[PDB]
Amino acid sequence: ECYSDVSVHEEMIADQVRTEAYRLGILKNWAALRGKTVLDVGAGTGILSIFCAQAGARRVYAVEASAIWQQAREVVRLNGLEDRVHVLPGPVETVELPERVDAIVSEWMGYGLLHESMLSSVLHARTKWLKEGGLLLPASAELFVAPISDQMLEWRLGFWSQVKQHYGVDMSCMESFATRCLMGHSEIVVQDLSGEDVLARPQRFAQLELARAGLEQELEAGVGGRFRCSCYGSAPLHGFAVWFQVTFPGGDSEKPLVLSTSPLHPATHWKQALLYLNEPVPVEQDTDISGEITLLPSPDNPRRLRILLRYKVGDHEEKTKDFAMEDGSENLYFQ
Amino acid sequence: ECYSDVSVHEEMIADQVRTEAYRLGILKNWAALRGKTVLDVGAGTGILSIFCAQAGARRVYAVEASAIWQQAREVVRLNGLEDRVHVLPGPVETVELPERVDAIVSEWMGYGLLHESMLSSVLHARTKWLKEGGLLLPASAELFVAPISDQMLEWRLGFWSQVKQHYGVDMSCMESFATRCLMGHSEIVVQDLSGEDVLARPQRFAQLELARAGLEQELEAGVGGRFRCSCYGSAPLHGFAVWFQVTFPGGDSEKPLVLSTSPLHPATHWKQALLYLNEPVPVEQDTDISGEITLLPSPDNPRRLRILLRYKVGDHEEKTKDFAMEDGSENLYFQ
Ligand SMILES: [Ca+2]
Ligand SMILES: [Ca+2]
Repeated sequence: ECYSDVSVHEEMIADQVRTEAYRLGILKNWAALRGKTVLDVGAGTGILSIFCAQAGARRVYAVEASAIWQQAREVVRLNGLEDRVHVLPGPVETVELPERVDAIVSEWMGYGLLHESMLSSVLHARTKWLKEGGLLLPASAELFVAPISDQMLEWRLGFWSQVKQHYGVDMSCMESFATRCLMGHSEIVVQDLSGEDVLARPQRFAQLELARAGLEQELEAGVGGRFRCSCYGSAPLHGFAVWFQVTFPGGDSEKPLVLSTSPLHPATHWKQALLYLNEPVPVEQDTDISGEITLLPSPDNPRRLRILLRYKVGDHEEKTKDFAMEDGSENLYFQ
Repeated sequence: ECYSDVSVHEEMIADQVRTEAYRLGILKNWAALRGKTVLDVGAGTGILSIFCAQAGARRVYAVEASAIWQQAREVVRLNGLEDRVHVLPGPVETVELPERVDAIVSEWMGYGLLHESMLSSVLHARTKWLKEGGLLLPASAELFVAPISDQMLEWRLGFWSQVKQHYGVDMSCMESFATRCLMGHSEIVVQDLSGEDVLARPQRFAQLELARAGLEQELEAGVGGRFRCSCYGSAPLHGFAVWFQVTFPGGDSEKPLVLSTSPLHPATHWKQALLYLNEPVPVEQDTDISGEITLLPSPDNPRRLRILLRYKVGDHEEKTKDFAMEDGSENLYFQ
């Protein structure tokens, strides 16, 4: 039977930004991996564990709790690596490896970075299995926020005011209703934007070094920060977009590899996480926007992402909106 | 609160094939509508009831059971037709009109024509409210089936055999798994195709004249027919596509207007209904394919579409596959 959704896995590998960033980021670290052992947390179809072997790792432990672990084992064997790469079913928290490892690799990032991510699992595996001084791939993550005028949203809202010119029936009254429906909710919306949509310079509001003491406690407390920016020009402000990048150490190239999900960079399967205001706000060149954004666990469920937004536009009063990912949203690691 | 999904309604009106076919089909029938009364079954946002008034109807009763009926009333008033077009909430089976009507107009077609359609409601309204000899817009529907080699599916299945050439990891073992996942189910798949995908001449297998005696009983019994065709050339056969057209009488133009959902015609929001075999079947030029297809009500739920397929490819034995629309599929009239 088909428990995993094959279409999620093909979208992962069809994401050439993601796949080549990992391939090259792993290869950059040849000197550290050469003849060493690796734990791949959440190995999926196995492609990253095989990249590690191809980068010269001696042994790779590919741990995967989903149904797809079976396919990973077949992929490993098909590439003649069954000797070197061992696929282990189940959560990393209770697997037993025969040895501690020199490195951990993982595709752990969720939508919004921290929705249904495997970061907690990576941190647990680091604590339990990673040797002193060991390597983490990627090693860090950064979080960004920017105000947006979503041109696609603008088009959908204004579309009702356009019906008269195409069919001779005025439907501009439908715009209020469309606004309430499309913006008057507190759901985090996963959608891809372009640079067209970015309304002011993006602001880094958090940085996470995976090896650093205290990170798991920070995750429970909330990952966030204040921000301030000035709008590029006149537009309807629709809200904010959140995205991330992760960085692979450069190894002997001394050039880190950055995998970005910015709308100013090539699209990826993570898209961006959109936080819409209840309705559009007109802004102008040099309109000031400040606030604070915090990524939080939900109370019911720590891997359900909550985002608490405080914002102030120009002279308006500061407002707050508390967002969360919907129950029925798209899945990556927990299908 | 937002009970209706505004995005379904914008997709309807953004379907320029659908919207202009109704606009023009209604206008073709000016002589029959001039000064007459109309019942619009499932009026939605109201655009079709307003088209009817613009085509010269004296009075239009716009009946709509969904939440959107409120917006339809505002649209009517905004166009200054509140005198002539009356919006009536609730199902047509229990509305009371002050008079029988000269015509019925309705956008009743569902996915696959008969998934979650309003045809039954249109037939009930005809019986109860349409005058002797009255007009139905559209007046008839035709059902088509064709064998397909879905190039998009072909690409997704073969993608795993392509990974080696892009990333140097052989993942061709994933193709079997992908096939079982994407084809080894009995779900009707709503997806848009192009003529590229059509593997033999399409075959009309049913025709429904809405005014004809016995239609509602035929719906309960199953709407279907046998078919036979010869493949255009060498391809993997993935299954069959079902689509429909409806026809508006021509009025004094003597040229009926056909609204088609064929993949050889401009795309529409109805797309096509795809019936995949459990795995691909190679065929060649002049490979014979015959069988029978029946659109049926589901036992649990008469507006849940079931499709019973019998087929024989070339010299292979005749096979059967019993499909139905998934609980979690997309909605049009019943949101
Ligand atoms: Ca989920
Ligand atoms: Ca449904």
